[PDB]
Amino acid sequence: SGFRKMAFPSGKVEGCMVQVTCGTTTLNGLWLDDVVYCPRHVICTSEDMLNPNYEDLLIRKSNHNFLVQAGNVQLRVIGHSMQNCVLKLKVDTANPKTPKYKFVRIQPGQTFSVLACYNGSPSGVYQCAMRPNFTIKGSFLNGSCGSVGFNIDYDCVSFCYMHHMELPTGVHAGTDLEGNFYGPFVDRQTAQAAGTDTTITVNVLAWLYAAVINGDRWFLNRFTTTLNDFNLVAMKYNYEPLTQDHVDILGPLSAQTGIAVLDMCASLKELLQNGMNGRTILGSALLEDEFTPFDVVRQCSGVTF
Amino acid sequence: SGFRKMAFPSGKVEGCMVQVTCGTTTLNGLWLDDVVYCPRHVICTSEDMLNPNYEDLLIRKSNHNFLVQAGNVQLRVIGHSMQNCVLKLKVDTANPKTPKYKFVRIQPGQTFSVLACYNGSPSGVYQCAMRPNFTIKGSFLNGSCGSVGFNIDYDCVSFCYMHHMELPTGVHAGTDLEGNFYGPFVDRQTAQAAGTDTTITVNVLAWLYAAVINGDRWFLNRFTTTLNDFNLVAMKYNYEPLTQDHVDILGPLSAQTGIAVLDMCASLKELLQNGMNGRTILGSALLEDEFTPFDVVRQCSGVTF
Ligand SMILES: CNC(=O)CN1Cc2ccc(Cl)cc2[C@@]2(CCN(c3cncc4c3CCCC4)C2=O)C1
Ligand SMILES: CNC(=O)CN1Cc2ccc(Cl)cc2[C@@]2(CCN(c3cncc4c3CCCC4)C2=O)C1
Ligand SMILES: [Cl-]
Repeated sequence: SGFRKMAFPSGKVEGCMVQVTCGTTTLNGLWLDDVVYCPRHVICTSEDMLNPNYEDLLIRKSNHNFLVQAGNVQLRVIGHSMQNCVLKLKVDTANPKTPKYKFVRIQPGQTFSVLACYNGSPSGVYQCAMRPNFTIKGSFLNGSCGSVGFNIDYDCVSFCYMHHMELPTGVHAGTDLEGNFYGPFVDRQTAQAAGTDTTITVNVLAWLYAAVINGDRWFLNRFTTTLNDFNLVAMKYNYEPLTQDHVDILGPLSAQTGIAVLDMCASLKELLQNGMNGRTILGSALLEDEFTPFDVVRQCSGVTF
Repeated sequence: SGFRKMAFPSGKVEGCMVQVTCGTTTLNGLWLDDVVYCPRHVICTSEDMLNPNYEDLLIRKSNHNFLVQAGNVQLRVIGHSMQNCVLKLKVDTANPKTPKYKFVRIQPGQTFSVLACYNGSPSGVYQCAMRPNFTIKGSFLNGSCGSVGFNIDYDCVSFCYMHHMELPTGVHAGTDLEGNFYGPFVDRQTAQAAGTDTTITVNVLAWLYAAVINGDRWFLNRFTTTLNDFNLVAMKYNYEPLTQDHVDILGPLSAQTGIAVLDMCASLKELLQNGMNGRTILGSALLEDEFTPFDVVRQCSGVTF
């Protein structure tokens, strides 16, 4: 029993974290085989950030202008190239701790673990989700850029996020490991803001199924709803539309508990229209949306890595 | 910016997890140097739990009755002894991945990271606190026994918890790494139950200081309180008594924000009386008590917004 926001074991990623320093800027890099991946803004000063021409800033740099430190060992940069908003530093040493890995681009609603780093040294691990507005609600201070997000499937690390910046509301924006931003953000000091966010409906439903699995059943009722009527209600509370794909994905949880997806949608409709009335679900007074259907199944089954 | 329940990077602990098998029982062990530490109930059957005589069950076992597996390698047991509720298995191989470590017994209110494991393989990492009633609100299924709790201040791992059991309310009980239980719990299937739990007051105060540091003051008021009057109010809400030690410990957070401890106590009294009135503090609609003053200082910016 129990239900916690659980992150993946971070060891396979800790062995890839390095410090990258170019000029007066210092941030984190991901060292996989003989390449170190880091945000391209490592080549920028504060004034450059206002309107940077990255290709022009990069051409003026040599390999010895980049200082890469892995623990207390200095790695030698022997090549450099840019791919979208990510700088790729070719180093003379392959990482002996390189795990089996893939670079994957995630969709909004999907969760991942973040290994927060400062000066190439990991400080903490936490779980979060890609919001519908493509921002993440992370915990990052200055020096955290280059921190990565990932998931694990058996022995393989799927790197999905690299930290680049913080928006005015305190939320975070970054890229996949190919340097493509999530959301309409650009890597420069210009007016940028998170769009209006919505609640990840399929994730709230998965967390309601987790509450039922753990013994919390007060919100269940005799009623059902159509998918269209549920979406008409959800749209009014800034909840994401629930699709037939979402109902299919909730199937295993609908089978383990004996509660149909539309049966559970009628419970969420009542919670949206009445609130919790002084009660909690899994120790929370808010409807939680940062656990996917897969996270619920994995935590209520004991999947190992 | 941001504030998350953050766990320590688990890599140093992942390299110590092994599988211990005795007869038909299989659980987790912690391999440090040439010793594997695991719960002594690994030598018990389900019937043995009603009234186990551990000394009598242990004397009938030889070294080769214990199967220790580290990854896909079988370790050889060359000695066994019992220390309180833990079994210590002397193995012929020292763990080459043994980190710098200490065994520390924690007090109620203190937090730690848990690396949940099944069959010697880590599955997830989450943060939690030793409750005032000496239980933890973990997430553990059958096969998780022997999973450990730890802190990693500097490069040293301080092991503080080993998982042994789940109580009727779904909370968890275990020992320090010397085999001494936290709480009046026994590794016997008795009518033991978790005592009435209370809120960790010093931790709620620390989290209110974190909210102020992150730029939020809506909950503050122009009032102050004596320590005794605050405790008379707090105990009516099942909050732990706040001691002068707790006041001293909150000093740095009080200095960084300019808000006196007894003035933050007055905001807490008012929040208990009024609720949040549709507002949240650091993304939560409940008063959070699983962040110590030390965790807030570790995570938050040294500069108040
Ligand atoms: C909040 N941002 C700023 O004050 C200026 N920022 C311009 C800027 C412009 C484009 C890009 Cl791609 C990055 C950046 C910076 C680089 C570092 N960074 C950042 C990242 N994570 C967390 C925190 C920060 C800044 C201090 C608060 C915590 C940014 O957003 C800095
Ligand atoms: C709920 N308790 C039981 O079913 C019987 N349990 C008596 C018992 C009595 C004393 C001791 Cl020290 C151990 C134990 C067991 C050993 C394993 N275990 C356990 C541990 N963590 C999580 C979960 C469990 C059981 C299934 C639910 C998840 C226990 O409590 C077994
Ligand atoms: Cl302590």
